[PDB]
Amino acid sequence: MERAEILGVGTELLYGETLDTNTAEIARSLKPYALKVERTLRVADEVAPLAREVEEAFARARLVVLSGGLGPTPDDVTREAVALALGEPLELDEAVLGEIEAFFRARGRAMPEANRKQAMRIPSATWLKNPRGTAPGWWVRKGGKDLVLLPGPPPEWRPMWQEVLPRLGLPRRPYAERVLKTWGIGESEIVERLGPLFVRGEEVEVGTYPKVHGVEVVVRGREDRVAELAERIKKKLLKEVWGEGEMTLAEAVKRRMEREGATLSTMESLTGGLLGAEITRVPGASRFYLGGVVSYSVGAKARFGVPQDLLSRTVSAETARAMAEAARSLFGSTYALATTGVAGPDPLEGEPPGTVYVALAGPTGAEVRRYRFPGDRETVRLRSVYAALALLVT
Amino acid sequence: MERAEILGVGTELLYGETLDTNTAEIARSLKPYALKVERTLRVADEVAPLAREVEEAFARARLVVLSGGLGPTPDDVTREAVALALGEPLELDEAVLGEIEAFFRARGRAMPEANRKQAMRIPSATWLKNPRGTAPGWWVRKGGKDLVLLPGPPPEWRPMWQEVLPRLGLPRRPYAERVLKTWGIGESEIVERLGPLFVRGEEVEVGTYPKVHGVEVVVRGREDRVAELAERIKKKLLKEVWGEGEMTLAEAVKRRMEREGATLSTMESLTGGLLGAEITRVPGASRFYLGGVVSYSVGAKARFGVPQDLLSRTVSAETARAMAEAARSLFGSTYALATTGVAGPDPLEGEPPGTVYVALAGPTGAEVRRYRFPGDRETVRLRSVYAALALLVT
Ligand SMILES: Nc1ncnc2c1ncn2[C@@H]1O[C@H](COP(=O)(O)OP(=O)(O)OC[C@H]2O[C@@H](O)[C@H](O)[C@@H]2O)[C@@H](O)[C@H]1O
Ligand SMILES: Nc1ncnc2c1ncn2[C@@H]1O[C@H](COP(=O)(O)OP(=O)(O)OC[C@H]2O[C@@H](O)[C@H](O)[C@@H]2O)[C@@H](O)[C@H]1O
Ligand SMILES: [Mg+2]
Ligand SMILES: [Mg+2]
Repeated sequence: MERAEILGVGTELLYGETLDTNTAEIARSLKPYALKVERTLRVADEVAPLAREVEEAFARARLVVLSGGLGPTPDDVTREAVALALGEPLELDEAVLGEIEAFFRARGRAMPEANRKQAMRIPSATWLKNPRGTAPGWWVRKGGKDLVLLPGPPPEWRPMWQEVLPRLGLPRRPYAERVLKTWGIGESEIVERLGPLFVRGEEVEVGTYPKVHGVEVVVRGREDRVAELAERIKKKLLKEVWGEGEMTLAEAVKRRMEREGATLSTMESLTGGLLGAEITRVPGASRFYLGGVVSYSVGAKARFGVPQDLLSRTVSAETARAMAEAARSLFGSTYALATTGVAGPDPLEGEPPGTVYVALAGPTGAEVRRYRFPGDRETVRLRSVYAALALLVT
Repeated sequence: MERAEILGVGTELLYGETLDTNTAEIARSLKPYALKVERTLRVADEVAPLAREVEEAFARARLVVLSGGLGPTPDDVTREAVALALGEPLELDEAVLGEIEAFFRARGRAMPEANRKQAMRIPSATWLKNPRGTAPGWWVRKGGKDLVLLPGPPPEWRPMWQEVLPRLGLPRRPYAERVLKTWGIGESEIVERLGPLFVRGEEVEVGTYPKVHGVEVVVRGREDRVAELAERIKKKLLKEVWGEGEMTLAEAVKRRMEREGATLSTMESLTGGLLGAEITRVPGASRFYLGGVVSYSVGAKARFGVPQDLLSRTVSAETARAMAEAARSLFGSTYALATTGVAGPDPLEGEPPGTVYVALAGPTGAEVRRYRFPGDRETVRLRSVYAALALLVT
């Protein structure tokens, strides 16, 4: 098995000022291909060391993938280092320069001189278009080997990588991963519910991964084994599984609302807006989500329809019900969600951080669910958002 | 300046099954010393590739540090790789083996035979005690160079490292770093404004880090050189610096509101609640943040005060101003922020994705800023949140 080598470029990655997730994500994407990943590197933004590491990775590898340092600044040296490592001159491509200039023109700016180096390439490179930023990537095919340069930000490189990857002509191997997403059941109860299905052979293996949106059950390995094992696991957890793969609670809610021709609105306290944020993260949200209130003060709560009598007891089922009913009446939506409780770090009304009520008001009345969540302030806010969503799709 | 090499060992680190914080944490611990970290590696649990990387690392470095693979399983091969890489045989230390047998006896168990190999070390190694786990570390002094082996778990290695590090006799250099957080200036303008200040020497260097919350400018290296160069730099960027170090936009906004005794509300369209969520992320936000509305439907935009005549150009500076003025009136807050625009993927009102207006209303009036953000839907939404917060801290 030939090697894939994967280098994250950036001094800030060495120190973990940002944690390098790119090399790992790229390693994971390579699992359906018959390439060995023996190591990954993070490399400082310095031309001579980077060139040395690139030259060495390329010598030993079928595929070398770099991310980062394609920007316009003196700390962005990946293109100069790669051209040094491959023994090729960097050449300005006028057409790409024109494209960057147009990108700045559209935004009402003249292109600064520093951007020019983003349009440089070596003879062996073809361009990988980047509609999400100013630095296009490179794909170098040379001597039967591939070297791919990607911009550092994941929102920019992910769809570039996704497109180039099948074009590389890499040898395949039958791998698959199936992600089964559950809610309201702990790791232990899942293991025990599965029993012999909880396989950990080298052909195929099952794992449990607790997340803020519930425990994932992940099946990975040889594609045939994954498909069959995942089917059987899915049956054992049929009541707990709310979606798979790319499905999210926010998208499942969207599917339900569009199936019913229904609308949704929200009123939030401790989640601060994060619930409306999560609903609207999914394209098409405006077809059903009418909007929401962030009632983060007594005055706002009263103004938008929560009864005076409840205002001094916010950590309660009665409050979560009244807020969902207030939202529904204010927006006239088919359904409304509410969140109230203690995020942390301080207790509130004698209740510890993590004490949360979420409520759903619909045509047939209201329901409330109480949780006691583990985690710091941000984690409790997150789990509260997924718990309110779960009211509609679990 | 000589090199320090840092290798995290473990196949799971390559794929992100375990997130490699060890290598970065060790690199940060080395900042007080005159050593260059050019790269960090993560390496698979295989004895041949691991020994090759250790050999290469040791050859080029004054210091090598490894973590992980000190366990008792067949996949724990770090001791074997180091011995191989350094051309020395492993030797059983009978006293350490008795300590391991004590560890298992201390918990009512015989020592499994697999744990025997944890008492092996090479002649050039002294032991590093581990009172938290069974694997002692190594300190190898050889050829005026140091190589340290540490166990994978942070609670085990952290005290071990802190104890051995000041014994290694590493050359010290007075280190400092300064992080300047900017908004509303791109990397190229920064390059041009700074010009020759954008130093990249061995004693001191300047870097930029483009984030969704704006460009961070980092100066790091010799203590006297960093203070002067960062002061000059901050003076060149005075209008655009809104914070330093650990400061965040949400915290900066909190500071201003507490300084003035002022309150804040929001009205959001495209950001969907994300702006409220970012404001309330910081503990103590309830002292100034009254709440907000998410006016996602045209009906909600009209309900919360956007004038009828603007509902056909909700993506405009006039509407953003009207939304901020409405929120301010609706909540009776000192200030209000509003967001409106085109998140993507589809255009809206003829305007392309990334077209965003943010506005601030206060006692002295309202103001609006327009942006054209490249990026996918989630990125446009995030940038808009920070753009709105930047109106209050410039
Ligand atoms: N290994 C990594 N893992 C996770 N995130 C990363 C990594 N490397 C970079 N990032 C993220 O990307 C950010 C920018 O990293 P750079 O290396 O500077 O990316 P660069 O390739 O130079 O491009 C920067 C910007 O310039 C534009 O022309 C280009 O389109 C991009 O918008 C980092 O601050 C970090 O948030
Ligand atoms: N680079 C890393 N970054 C962060 N955490 C890490 C890293 N490497 C390991 N860890 C953490 O430590 C855990 C164990 O990693 P191993 O490499 O297996 O640790 P190892 O040195 O082999 O020792 C494991 C156990 O065996 C004992 O004898 C030894 O004392 C330790 O208790 C990992 O699951 C992870 O939680
Ligand atoms: Mg860059
Ligand atoms: Mg181990």
